[PDB]
Amino acid sequence: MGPYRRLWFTLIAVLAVTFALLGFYGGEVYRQAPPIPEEVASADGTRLFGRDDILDGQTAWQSIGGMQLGSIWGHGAYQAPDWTADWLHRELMAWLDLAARDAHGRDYGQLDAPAQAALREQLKAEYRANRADAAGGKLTLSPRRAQAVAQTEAYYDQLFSDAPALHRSRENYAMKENTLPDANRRRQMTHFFFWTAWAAATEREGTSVTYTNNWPHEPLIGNHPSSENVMWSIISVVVLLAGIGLLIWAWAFLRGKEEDEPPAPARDPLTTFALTPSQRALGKYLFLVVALFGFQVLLGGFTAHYTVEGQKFYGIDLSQWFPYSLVRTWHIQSALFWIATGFLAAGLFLAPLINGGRDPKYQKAGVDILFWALVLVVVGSFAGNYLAIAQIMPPDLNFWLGHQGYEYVDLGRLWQIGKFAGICFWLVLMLRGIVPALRTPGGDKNLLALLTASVGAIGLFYGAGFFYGERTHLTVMEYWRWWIVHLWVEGFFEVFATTALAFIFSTLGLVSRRMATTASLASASLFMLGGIPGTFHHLYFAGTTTPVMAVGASFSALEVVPLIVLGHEAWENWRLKTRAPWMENLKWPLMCFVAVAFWNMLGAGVFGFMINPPVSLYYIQGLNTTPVHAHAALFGVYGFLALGFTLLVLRYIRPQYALSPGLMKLAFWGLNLGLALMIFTSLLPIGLIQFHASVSEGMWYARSEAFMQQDILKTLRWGRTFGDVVFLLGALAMVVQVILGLLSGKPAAA
Amino acid sequence: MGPYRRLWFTLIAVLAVTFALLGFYGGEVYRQAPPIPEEVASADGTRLFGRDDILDGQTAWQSIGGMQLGSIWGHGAYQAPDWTADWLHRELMAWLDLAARDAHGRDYGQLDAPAQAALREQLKAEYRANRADAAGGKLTLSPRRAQAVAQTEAYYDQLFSDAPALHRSRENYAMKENTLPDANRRRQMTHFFFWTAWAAATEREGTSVTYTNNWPHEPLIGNHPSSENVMWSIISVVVLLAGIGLLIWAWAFLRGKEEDEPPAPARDPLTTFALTPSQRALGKYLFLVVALFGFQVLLGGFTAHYTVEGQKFYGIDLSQWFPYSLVRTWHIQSALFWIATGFLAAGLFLAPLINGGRDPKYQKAGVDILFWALVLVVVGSFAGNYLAIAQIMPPDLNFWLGHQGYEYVDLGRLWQIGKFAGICFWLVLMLRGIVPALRTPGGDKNLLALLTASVGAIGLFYGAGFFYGERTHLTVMEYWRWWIVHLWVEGFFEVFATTALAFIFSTLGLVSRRMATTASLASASLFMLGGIPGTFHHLYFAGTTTPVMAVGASFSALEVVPLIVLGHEAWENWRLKTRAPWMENLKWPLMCFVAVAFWNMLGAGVFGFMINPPVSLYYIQGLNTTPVHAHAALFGVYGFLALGFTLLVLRYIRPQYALSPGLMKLAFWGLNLGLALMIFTSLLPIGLIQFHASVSEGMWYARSEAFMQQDILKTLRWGRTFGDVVFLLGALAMVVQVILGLLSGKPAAA
Ligand code: HEM
Ligand code: HEM
Ligand code: HEM
Ligand code: HEM
Ligand SMILES: CCCCCCCCCCS[C@@H]1O[C@H](CO)[C@@H](O[C@H]2O[C@H](CO)[C@@H](O)[C@H](O)[C@H]2O)[C@H](O)[C@H]1O
Ligand SMILES: CCCCCCCCCCS[C@@H]1O[C@H](CO)[C@@H](O[C@H]2O[C@H](CO)[C@@H](O)[C@H](O)[C@H]2O)[C@H](O)[C@H]1O
Ligand SMILES: COC1=C(OC)C(=O)C(CC=C(C)C)=C(C)C1=O
Ligand SMILES: COC1=C(OC)C(=O)C(CC=C(C)C)=C(C)C1=O
Ligand SMILES: [Ca+2]
Ligand SMILES: [Ca+2]
Ligand SMILES: [Fe+3]
Ligand SMILES: [Fe+3]
Repeated sequence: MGPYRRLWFTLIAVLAVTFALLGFYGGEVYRQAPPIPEEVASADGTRLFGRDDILDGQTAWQSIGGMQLGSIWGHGAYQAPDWTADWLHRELMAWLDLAARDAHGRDYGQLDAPAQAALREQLKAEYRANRADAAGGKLTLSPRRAQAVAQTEAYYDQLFSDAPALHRSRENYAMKENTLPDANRRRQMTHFFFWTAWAAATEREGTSVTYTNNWPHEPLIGNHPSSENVMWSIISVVVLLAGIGLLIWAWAFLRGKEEDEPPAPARDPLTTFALTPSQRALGKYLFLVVALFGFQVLLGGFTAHYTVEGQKFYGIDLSQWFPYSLVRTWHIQSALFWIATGFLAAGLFLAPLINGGRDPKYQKAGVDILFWALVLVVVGSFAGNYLAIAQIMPPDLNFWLGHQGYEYVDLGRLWQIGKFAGICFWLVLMLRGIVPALRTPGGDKNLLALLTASVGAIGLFYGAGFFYGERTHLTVMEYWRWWIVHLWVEGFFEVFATTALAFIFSTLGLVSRRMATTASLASASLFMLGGIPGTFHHLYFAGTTTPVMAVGASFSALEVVPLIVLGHEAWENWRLKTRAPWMENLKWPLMCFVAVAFWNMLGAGVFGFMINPPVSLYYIQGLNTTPVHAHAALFGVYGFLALGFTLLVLRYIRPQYALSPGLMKLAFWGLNLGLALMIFTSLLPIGLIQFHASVSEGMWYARSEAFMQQDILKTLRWGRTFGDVVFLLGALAMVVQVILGLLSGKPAAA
Repeated sequence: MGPYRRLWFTLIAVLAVTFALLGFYGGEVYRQAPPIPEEVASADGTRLFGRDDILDGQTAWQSIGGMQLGSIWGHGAYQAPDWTADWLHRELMAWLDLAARDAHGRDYGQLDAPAQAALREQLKAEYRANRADAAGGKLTLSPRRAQAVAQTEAYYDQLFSDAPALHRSRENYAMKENTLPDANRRRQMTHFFFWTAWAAATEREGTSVTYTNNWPHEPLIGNHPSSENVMWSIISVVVLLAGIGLLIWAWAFLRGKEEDEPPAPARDPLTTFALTPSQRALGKYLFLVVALFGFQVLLGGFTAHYTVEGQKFYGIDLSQWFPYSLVRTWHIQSALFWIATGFLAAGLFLAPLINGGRDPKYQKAGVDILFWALVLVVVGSFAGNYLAIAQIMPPDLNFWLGHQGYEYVDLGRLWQIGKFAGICFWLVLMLRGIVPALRTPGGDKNLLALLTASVGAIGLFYGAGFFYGERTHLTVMEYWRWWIVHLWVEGFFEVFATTALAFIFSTLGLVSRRMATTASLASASLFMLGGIPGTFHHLYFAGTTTPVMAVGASFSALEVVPLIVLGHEAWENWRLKTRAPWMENLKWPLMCFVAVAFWNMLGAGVFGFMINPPVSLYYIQGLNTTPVHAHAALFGVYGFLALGFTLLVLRYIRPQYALSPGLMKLAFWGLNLGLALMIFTSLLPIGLIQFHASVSEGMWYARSEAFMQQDILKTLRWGRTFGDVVFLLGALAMVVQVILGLLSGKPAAA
């Protein structure tokens, strides 16, 4: 250790305290998870279904793409409805039509507002009070509810079949015809849908708050944000602004003038080390990064196609094979794979450069095995998803081989274990290069310690996804899944990137190593403080209680703090272009890392915070504001990191290859301005129109085909094409650029 | 001009565009102001009251302290209810009791939720649809409403009298017994109360939105934030975070390295110029600053006393003479006077130092006349308010001599003209010192131009308060009043301060003058951009339409941007302590200006933004979050500025007088930590408990005696005493310190 004990003990302290909050409120997530009533029975006494049928329905839902086909509890895809909200609304409306007929022999819609208000009050009384027995033993539905449920089951049985009545709906929902062709599976699935709506609509014992924290916004049962949601929402903003103001104050006042900026080396240091065999073995990883990235981008276009034409594509019904659910899955899964691969490549490039520019024994071996391991996992998983969504996949294999139905962990459990083994194997290849450099009785090993930590965090924190299986409770799946998607990606990828950059720039002699170790420990602490408990900003409405929402709100506020100030970091890293004339070769990677800062600030920070205070998210969860954020944050940050890192590794593994300034201006500006156009001209306007709808009418309405198929939204969804094309141009330029680079040095190992 | 053309044209552009938005949406504020129906009649045809009675009631309300005694449309004092919300709730509940009796011969409270829901639906139908005729000609009340109104009039007739039934309420409301002793005036006043509740509860023609933008939160008539409110609220946060992120990005990338830091002079430059006669004439202004400040602080304690014991003070009923309404008025009015005087003194100290350390002819004259002019205005206004609140003041003199009843412009119109004439006269004394320095055919006159602009902005933008008279529509009063309180204080005082500091530090040779002119033009643009349209964040619910709320929300978001980054500015100004050994003499003033930055960030920025997005404010307007902000922002920023400036002028006009490091550590830390304790241990917890109540039940409930008199709130109101005392200690230390200073070397503290 040495001059960074404080920054270390602060990181450890942040980790300790944060994983306390995450792990403790993890016990409260498990405990307060909406019961799955062993038995759902009508009051008349007839057994409707039970746990096993709700869970069987979870698996059927999984098998069809789960969260890749609309949403549950506001998690998943956005073209189909939130099934919970849609179900809730359809069941409550069915109930109200039965209520209204019983009491007035007119339908609810036919009644005067006062009759309607009284019905709504009886609906609310019934639905909100409809807890299962103690031990979540038996849920009795009133016969009206049992009936509402029966006729809501009927509706979804038709929607998820080939039933021509609901063809327009499937088109509008980018559902393939016969999404879920087994009638039993569809029935079971409706049980699952029921259960989520039920949870959504049932107050927790001795609360005014549903198991989903009154999610979704369903005025009919007085699902409105809790007052606590509203509390923590205001607190989050204060936490955020306090946090920024104090961070800037701390930084302004606790820098200490800063010193030690030696002249940059004469020669790029990283060009002094000869490419190890395992470093030249990364061309194919760079290929895979751009291949998957280009694939991914096309899959977004394919996905985006279905949001404007749910089924045909020049009159061939592509949805039979490549439905929205599949291409959305692939779109997301491919994003992860190519981003991960960028990072994995970045790391593997560094590993042998960390043990003094020499390969650990069998590092080229491992770098080639790891590569095919990843391609296997990608092809297998993708095939698995195809087969899951095609409904070829035996239901009882679906979760292993098919589609977990959980967004970002969609790949079958087998492939997920493959991916984990891959990433663990990469942990070994990294540590093969980093352990010697740690065990060498030498100088400042603190950046490298932070890196090996980062590397082990990547290495192992993807195994958080094995704490849920197929029939695990959504709330528990949700808990663990957001370890992966939020903690492992948005946290441990960040720190590994930031640490690997700090390490590269320090190694390049652009930054002292003190300045790097210090910068990257302080960053670690900054990101992890908000990051780690910020996992909960995904679990507000996932069957979780208000504490989870408090932690999530407040700590997600803290997570924005370091993002919003990234203007300064960005400039610090961009400054490095001028430190040495050879930094012109790292121009583009450096432009990426500035785009990372930019999008971290805007995408992750601004658009993450837009949707983060429970009260905002309460309404906008599962609206187009998420994909705004998701695009801006995942691509803008980790995509540009991965590409930046791609271009960096390319700079070194094709050291004579000069990037085309034109191609890279197109690649870089196409991506940046494509991404801004997608967000600002399509996704964000839509998310806001939907936010309006969600707030005005309810979540069901914001997600509803009638609403989603209105002309403004059709035009805004069509207008996405501009940004999508500007972006595909950029992505194409980037893909070509890297391909040309790779083809400029042995075209037959890529 | 010269190297600052861009920064100038940007300031002019910001001013142009901003005063466009303010002046344009000012036409929309006038046009969309809730009608005052010429006639209010029962449907049965009986004339209840009219315009003249509502306006007469406005004057009666004014006469009793207006906004210094609870709130109208969430503007005013917080110990009494919001009368609009309280009235609305009492009338709607009365209506519901009449409804419930008509239909069920039980009271609303006695009915089942469904009956209650149906009644609420009929209430909502009636109240929301209850527009006046076209031309705001006649408002017909349903006889039930006419009755609800009659029995709500009765309640307030009793509350505002000596009626022993409502004694506990008056105590809880810090209302004096016989607050409004004329029965007619009270009746008229209830008409006014009615009208505000009516506006609050009536949808605008062809909207779902009341004249007050559904304010207050009154679930009974589906007064909930508009979807637009909710829209602009999310946009504001995005505008804010985008704004910070981009500002930091712009700053990070568009600084240009920065150069020209000459060695600080050897001798304090300002000690080289001999004190002009008009500068020594400022001791008494410094006295008045601390006298009013100490008075003000005691008045806060007196005010705070009434929030825990509405009437007695060791068993003598002080409320007969010095009721909460009076001492709150004085508390606020004194704040303005001593803060203004700080600035006016600061300016007058600079005036002769700007025309080369020599007094314009008759500057000592003017500085003495201006002083007694201010003391006259302070004593007269204060006497006026006493007499208004005592109800001695003839009602028809009340608005001229008494109490305008509008917060921060409470002083009678005469005194307000006095204050304006004073500030205009100060404009002349400033320009007496600044015009020569501008007309001298010389070098860089751009800071001094920005200063003379700032000075003219102070000089004239207080005359915005003469665009409303006594019987002016609240919405129009509100429009103009917030020019004064928000624009003139929170905008033109800021820029004058910042410019006068830039000017002082530049004159001291601590900053280039380029760096000053540049810093202070960029600041001007930054503050004015958000500041000026941010006036509207006061008018969201004041009878204004959604555009006003959009502008207000978005531009108030922009106004936070420069505040949150002030950590950096603060450090830049604090840096100056080290530039010259003689800056030890300006240590404390510099500590003030850092406290200004701190509180600008936290008080104005964090706590201003806490309460700023229409959706937050919708619920928290008139809750203890405002006084948190108001204390932290007005004292923390302008109070410390004024005191900073006080200590600075003291440093020079008592140039041999050394400040007591102990006294000033107590003064400074007592104020800072007193202010933090007041906010964090009392006001903020309360505001949040009330926010909870406001969101859960409605504004009426959050402001209601039952709620406000709960034990937690009693304890939190009592616990204020800690911070109040720590603060009074600080203030006392500061007052003594300045007194001792003034009493040193020829004692001149008039
Ligand atoms: C032309 C480029 C792109 C297009 C047209 C596109 C389109 C889409 C579409 C249509 C969706 C689904 C919205 C829905 O659920 O109905 C989506 C989701 C997503 N896209 Fe993209 N995409 C593009 C690029 C990218 C890139 C480059 C990344 C990351 C590398 C990415 C990551 C994602 C993610 C993570 C989701 C899931 C978002 C969420 O659930 O909020 N996309 N995209
Ligand atoms: C680079 C950093 C980040 C990345 C890569 C990232 C990525 C994502 C992605 C892909 C999603 C969509 C997840 C889903 O479909 O269910 C998401 C959702 C979300 N993110 Fe981020 N994020 C980042 C930072 C942040 C920050 C800083 C915040 C808030 C402070 C935040 C808050 C959220 C919230 C609240 C959601 C949920 C939206 C919803 O449930 O519909 N994220 N994030
Ligand atoms: C010991 C010090 C202080 C105490 C105990 C105190 C107390 C109070 C109280 C009790 C209120 C009225 C809350 C209500 O409406 O019921 C109030 C309002 C106010 N105080 Fe103070 N005060 C203090 C210091 C100051 C100082 C130093 C300033 C400015 C120089 C100031 C400015 C104000 C303002 C502007 C209001 C009106 C606030 C609003 O309506 O939101 N106070 N104060
Ligand atoms: C130093 C700068 C500022 C000062 C001196 C200041 C002062 C005040 C004062 C004294 C109040 C209470 C007014 C009243 O009683 O009706 C107030 C209210 C308010 N301020 Fe500020 N303020 C400042 C900056 C800001 C900022 C930066 C924001 C938001 C971006 C803001 C937003 C508000 C809002 C929304 C209210 C209304 C609260 C309510 O109506 O109950 N202010 N300000
Ligand atoms: C500052 C951060 C900004 C983001 C966080 C703000 C989140 C917004 C809070 C939403 S309040 C929401 O508004 C709703 C309507 O606008 C209101 O709900 C009601 O209103 C309907 C009128 O259309 C009414 O018919 C329904 O009974 C009901 O849905 C209510 O304000 C709440 O749901
Ligand atoms: C960033 C800061 C955000 C500030 C804006 C705050 C957001 C306001 C949205 C709250 S919606 C509002 O909440 C109220 C309760 O919290 C709701 O109350 C209602 O339903 C509740 C039972 O479900 C209960 O309180 C009452 O029975 C009933 O009046 C209210 O209708 C709802 O719109
Ligand atoms: C409007 O929906 C869309 C398509 O189908 C109609 C596309 O094919 C395309 C074409 C471009 C790509 C990225 C495949 C885009 C952009 C798209 O979003
Ligand atoms: C001592 O008791 C109290 C008062 O009178 C009842 C106050 O004046 C005040 C104000 C504080 C001072 C300086 C006594 C508060 C808050 C209080 O609790
Ligand atoms: Ca999703
Ligand atoms: Ca007030
Ligand atoms: Fe997240
Ligand atoms: Fe304001």
